[PDB]
Amino acid sequence: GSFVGSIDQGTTSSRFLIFNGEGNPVASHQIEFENLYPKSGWHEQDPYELLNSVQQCIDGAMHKFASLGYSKENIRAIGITNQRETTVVWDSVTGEPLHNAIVWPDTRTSALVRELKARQSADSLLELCGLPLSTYPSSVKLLWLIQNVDAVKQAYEEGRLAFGTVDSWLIYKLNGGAQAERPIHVTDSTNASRTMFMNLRTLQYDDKLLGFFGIDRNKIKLPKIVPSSDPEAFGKVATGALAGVPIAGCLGDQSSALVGQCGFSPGQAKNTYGTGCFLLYNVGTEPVISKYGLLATVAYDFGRGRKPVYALEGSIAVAGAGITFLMNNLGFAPKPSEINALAESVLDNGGVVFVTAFSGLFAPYWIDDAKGTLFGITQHTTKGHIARATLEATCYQTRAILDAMEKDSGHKLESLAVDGGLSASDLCMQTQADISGIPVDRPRMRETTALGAAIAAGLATGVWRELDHVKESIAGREVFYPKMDRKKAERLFRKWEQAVEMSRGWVRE
Amino acid sequence: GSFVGSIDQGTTSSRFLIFNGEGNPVASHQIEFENLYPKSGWHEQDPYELLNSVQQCIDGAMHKFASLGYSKENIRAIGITNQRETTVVWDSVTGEPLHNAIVWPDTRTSALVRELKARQSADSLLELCGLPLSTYPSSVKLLWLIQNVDAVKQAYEEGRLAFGTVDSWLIYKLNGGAQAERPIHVTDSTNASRTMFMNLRTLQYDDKLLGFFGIDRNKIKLPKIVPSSDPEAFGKVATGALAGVPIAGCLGDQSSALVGQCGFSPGQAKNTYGTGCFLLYNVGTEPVISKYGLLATVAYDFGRGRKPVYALEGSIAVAGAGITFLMNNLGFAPKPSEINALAESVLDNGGVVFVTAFSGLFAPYWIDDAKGTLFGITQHTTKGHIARATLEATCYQTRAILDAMEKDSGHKLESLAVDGGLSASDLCMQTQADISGIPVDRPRMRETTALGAAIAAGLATGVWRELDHVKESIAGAREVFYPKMDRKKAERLFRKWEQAVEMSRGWVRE
Repeated sequence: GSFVGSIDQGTTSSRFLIFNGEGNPVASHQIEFENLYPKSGWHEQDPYELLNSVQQCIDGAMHKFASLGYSKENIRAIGITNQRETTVVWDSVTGEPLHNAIVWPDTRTSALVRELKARQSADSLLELCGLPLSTYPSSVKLLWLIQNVDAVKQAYEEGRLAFGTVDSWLIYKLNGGAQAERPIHVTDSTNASRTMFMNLRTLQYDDKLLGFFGIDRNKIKLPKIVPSSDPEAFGKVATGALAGVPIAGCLGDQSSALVGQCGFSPGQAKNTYGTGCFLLYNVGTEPVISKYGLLATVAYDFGRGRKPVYALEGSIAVAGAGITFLMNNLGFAPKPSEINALAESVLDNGGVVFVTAFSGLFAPYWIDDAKGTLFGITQHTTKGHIARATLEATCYQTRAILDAMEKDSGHKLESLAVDGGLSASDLCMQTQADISGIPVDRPRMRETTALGAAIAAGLATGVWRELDHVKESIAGREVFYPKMDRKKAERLFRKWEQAVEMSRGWVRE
Repeated sequence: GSFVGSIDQGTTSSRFLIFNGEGNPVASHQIEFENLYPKSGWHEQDPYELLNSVQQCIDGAMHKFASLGYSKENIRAIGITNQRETTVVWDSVTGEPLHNAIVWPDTRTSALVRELKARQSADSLLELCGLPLSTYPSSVKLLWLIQNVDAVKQAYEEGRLAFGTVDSWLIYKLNGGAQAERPIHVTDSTNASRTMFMNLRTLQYDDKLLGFFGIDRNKIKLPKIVPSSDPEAFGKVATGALAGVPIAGCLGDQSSALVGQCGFSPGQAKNTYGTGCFLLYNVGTEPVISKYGLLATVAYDFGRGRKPVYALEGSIAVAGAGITFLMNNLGFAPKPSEINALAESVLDNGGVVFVTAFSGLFAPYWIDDAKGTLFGITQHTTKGHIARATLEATCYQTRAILDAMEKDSGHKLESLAVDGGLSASDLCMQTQADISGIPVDRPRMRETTALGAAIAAGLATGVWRELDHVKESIAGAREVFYPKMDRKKAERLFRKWEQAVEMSRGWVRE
């Protein structure tokens, strides 16, 4: 086959895309599924809601694939990319879930996180797995379920509990789950580096990480850790429109976006804009443990005599959310297109600085007692100035994270690719280039995340032979270049840093 | 004669009102006049623009007075109240102005005040006149004119330069000016305490004050300082619809407001809401020199048989301006009415605090390197919350100033009366009561400033015999807002305000 498919299983969305050898999607289908919020801070999904949405997107895309004269014979393989950390538990014997998936934003584990941080050896986990303790990793979600949901506890104690991130669950069921010969219970190194069970350097489950959380290896069934690109580890789709088509790629969704942007060299970074931001920074074959609260994770692992590549990761809470705040909360304008117009309406920020720390500031500032704080207001401040400061806020924090990634890794920032929500704003992307002093590359093929999984599967099956082949095949309103004098750029950043400094201490108990 | 007229000459508008014995206006007329802004920071008025606007208001109001069947035969006297500091210079022989009036917000004296602040003896001015050096007092404006307007240079050196605040210019001209027999060149104690020429304790021109600025008393003609209520010192209207009616009252406008609210006892205070705020605090018969940058001024001086009364004054730059900012700059709503509505749409400030320091903060903070700074924003913050915070900002600053006046004077806060612009917001004033822990009196008759000058003229001429007669006559939407909030919540919200203020200083760099 000449085409490659890509399952993109998201937090709010599932979709299937079929790419050609030049990385362009020829057929696609997207479905918004149900998310469940039982309590405040609780976030759950029916595991079958994830699967069935994927399956319908597969069917939907292949009907339009048929309308252009192709069949599953034309697809050489498919890759999977998925929301990370989201924790799924099922019965190893039946393959049926024992509880709804706990989605990555779920906060029901705070108390447990507090307890675990006080435990002995909690100091050592960052160095082992790349991540600190928080509500996010799958380790604490799974531990919570074992201690609070009893169908899970007894499954565990009886040796029939299976754990999986959403990739593992989808691969397991798409291969036929329990009912099938050679059942596939696997996860790729990227997804696996998000749990806190995997030694980041060896890419193997570590007994000291598993021991810290109290999960017994020979009682629970963990997914075998395999490369993100492999022609046989992931099995094949058992039934349906893709019956018999191999799965050959598997990547956590943020890693997939880095791959889709061809960020294959150290110093190459990406930012995905949504309600917030996820930033990843290729740091090469050698892992880096951050000194500024960045996450150390696997960028991609392509097996074939390939040394796995690592990344540093940072996040921003308020990006697109800031635009939503200007539209709905303040009534500046009803659509984001017009917020950008307001920002372009004025020459500069009018001295305005908006520290958008709605829920505090994360890496590298780590300021939890700040709230949204707007500086520089006068009688002559207008909506346009505030709109600019809102866009500038994300670029300032983006630079702050990229700068921290530079000092941690010692690899000079070489490029920044962007995709999703705010990346469409020409003004803010230009501002990012100006502030950071680096070109901002924005592809007009907008399905970068899905493209990453296609590349992984395509490499496993020879659609592309090397990453150099990938970049030039994919290569064949796209790049913003620094145009601001660097003195003005440093001035603007220093008053950002200052606004931040004055924002700390606002929330007193 | 049983009615009393009032000339209210303001910064943008003049007005003439006729009050009855109970303090209600029976006829009124207002005219917006022309203000000139030649340079950035320069504010001028044609002195005849203010005189004729007054004359037109008099004509307009008297026609309405005639519609009710009355004439000047029914008006016992009139009083004047005026924008303060606004400086007028005219020629002593001809009575015509030698330059445009420099109005109080004018900033052309920045340089001159910078040098004067560096002159030795400058440290002594506040203790003598109650004011510090700044762009506002008449002293720096007059000195500037003599040093930069050669027509006034020559008039001074020729001994034919006359100086006057707006009150003295109007009284002078309404009496006949140069041509009249018994020409009147006077100013009341309040307007005179805004000059920096007057010793505040003696209410006499002081040679040390005049000497500091280089003004020679035997070469310029200074207006004779007279009481704010006097049956003869102000003369009479020479011409027109009120020909022959005596002038018997004269008060600086913010002093007039305090009088109109009947703030005659120590601890009684008033706030006048406009684009900003003007607060005066009655401190009794002996002046108080502030330790918090407040101004020591004459509250009112009702002449023979009465000891002059003094006051502490503070100001807030942004009050109604904050509501304008929400409507025009942010598009929250097109009318002030509906900004209140949004603020009432929410239960509280949502954790929001708006340090409305667009031009820094004045008394008691004195922070020049802050700007407008909004705190406590989240995804759940709404226009209503920010509206509340904007109203609350004026209440927090109002309390801050009243707190300073208490510590300066040692007189417990007894009363707070309110008038003008933002005082119409039921929510803003209820909040003021909550934050300050005292009832807030809001009169239904909303021409409080003009009534102050009527009271002075009425007292001078026996329309009212004593100040308790005044209080009794006058006190005879809502009127009074009482504290509803628990004291602890009020202190918590103030300390949050103080915190926000403290975190906004240092924004501007130099």
